[PDB]
Amino acid sequence: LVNRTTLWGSAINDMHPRNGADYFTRVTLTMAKKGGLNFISGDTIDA
Amino acid sequence: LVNRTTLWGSAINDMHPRNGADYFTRVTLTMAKKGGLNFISGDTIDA
Repeated sequence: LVNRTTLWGSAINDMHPRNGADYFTRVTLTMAKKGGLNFISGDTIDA
Repeated sequence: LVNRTTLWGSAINDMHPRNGADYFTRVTLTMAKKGGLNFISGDTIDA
């Protein structure tokens, strides 16, 4: 007295073998500078 | 059973003997002013 259902399939999700990761760059933004404004708090920074 | 093809020629590529060096100049840009903007980093250049 048990009913069961299954799903199965094959697919490819990976970067290109030749020169793949070169297409991406990661950019991080710092937010600390003299005489600046942060919209998070709306306050001056060391000025 | 060897194949070989060659290219040969002559030309002139040189700077003029009469005061040639006077026609060119080099300008070096610097980023050291006080109270300026750094466009590479996006912050005030050392306060």
